[PDB]
Amino acid sequence: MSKDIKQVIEIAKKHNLFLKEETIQFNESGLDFQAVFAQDNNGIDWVLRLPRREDVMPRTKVEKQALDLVNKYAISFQAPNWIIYTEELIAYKKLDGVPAGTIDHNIGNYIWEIDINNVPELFHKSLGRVLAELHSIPSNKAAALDLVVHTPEEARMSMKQRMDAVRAKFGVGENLWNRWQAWLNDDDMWPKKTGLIHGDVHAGHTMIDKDANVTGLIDWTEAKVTDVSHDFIFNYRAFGEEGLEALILAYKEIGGYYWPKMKEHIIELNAAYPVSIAEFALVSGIEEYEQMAKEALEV
Ligand SMILES: CC[C@H]1OC(=O)[C@H](C)[C@@H](O[C@H]2C[C@@](C)(OC)[C@@H](O)[C@H](C)O2)[C@H](C)[C@@H](O[C@@H]2O[C@H](C)C[C@H](N(C)C)[C@H]2O)[C@](C)(O)C[C@@H](C)C(=O)[C@H](C)[C@@H](O)[C@]1(C)O
Ligand SMILES: [Ca+2]
Repeated sequence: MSKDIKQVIEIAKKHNLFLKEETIQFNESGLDFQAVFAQDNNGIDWVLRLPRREDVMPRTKVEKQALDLVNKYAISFQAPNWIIYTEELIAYKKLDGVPAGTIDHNIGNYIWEIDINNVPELFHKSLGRVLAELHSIPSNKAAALDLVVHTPEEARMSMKQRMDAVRAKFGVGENLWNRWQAWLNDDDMWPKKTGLIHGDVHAGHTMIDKDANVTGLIDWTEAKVTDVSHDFIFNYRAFGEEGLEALILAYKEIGGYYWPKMKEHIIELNAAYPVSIAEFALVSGIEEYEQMAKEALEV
């Protein structure tokens, strides 16, 4: 730990980031990297990723391309800007604010920084602005993007394929499968546009100020150009229909792509949540996710 602190200091030093030793904090980490918070010698807070795996550049290429787009175009919110980006260290200045909530992974619950029983309307207004700006970034103007890019029909066929693959692996309850298929087959419910999405929008990744304005988004690994609807699912799951409606309203009124069955579509996408849990179970090998998936698939 003194060894680990000493190592952090040394790695940062080699990238000309000079840290106050007493401020170094090691955070909950997965297998890709160790997450660290530290303050530099000018009093500025930083976020570091210490790599735990080889091939950092290929594995971070998509996330970095997404961040490059957001930093190039977006002004209504902050995103990580990897001023230090090498195989040995990724580091960026910490975004302002705090997460709206963080997941306690043992009860399976958010620890909220807002009042869940009286959600500030500015959360929805600000997130609506943020998402409308994000989703209208002209990703097509990049010369060489490696993000997944879907047309509207490609986004629908992607879901169709993902569902078939989960069914083949785990099975799916009959009623749930029929619901998914009815959704896939309802032409008019599907969006007729796609856009650049964050892909992991939830309270842990939405940085808020003291008034619950969303001022920043972190953790862009799931970014891609596809159905914008994924970025609305958190509002529904956390806040119910009221929170979903408030976000849709804010988004629509500031100019975001809106279609008549948008709410209905997002609710059907929410019903397809088990697809994501099943995929995560398969790729992570974490038994608890396999169990959660099988329960959610109604098998
Ligand atoms: C309401 C309260 C619940 O929160 C959600 O429903 C939100 C809104 C999910 O996002 C929703 C919405 C959405 C879009 O992600 C933001 C979607 O992809 C996922 C599947 O479900 C989250 C965050 C999911 O995480 C995401 O799961 C992905 C499989 C990978 C992703 N990430 C590491 C790449 C990761 O953040 C996931 C699975 O529910 C986390 C596990 C821990 C839970 O089961 C916990 C206990 C949740 O049930 C919850 C706290 O109770
Ligand atoms: Ca209330």
